[PDB]
Amino acid sequence: MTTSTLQKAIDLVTKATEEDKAKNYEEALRLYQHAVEYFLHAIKYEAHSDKAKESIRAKCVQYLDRAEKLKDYLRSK
Repeated sequence: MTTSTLQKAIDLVTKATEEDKAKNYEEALRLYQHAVEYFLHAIKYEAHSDKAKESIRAKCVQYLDRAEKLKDYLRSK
């Protein structure tokens, strides 16, 4: 019903993963990168328990590493 900061991060990563398979490495770079921005912002403003903080921190860091590989892939090609 209502779109939140954390909800947008989950959809941003889903659109990137699907795009990557559709030869949309370029789009995936912007999608994955955008998701990481919403994740970090969610932690800074909306700070939850250690469980949530660590969960989100681990998600953003994991996505950041993937988005970096997509750039080198499209850049090289």
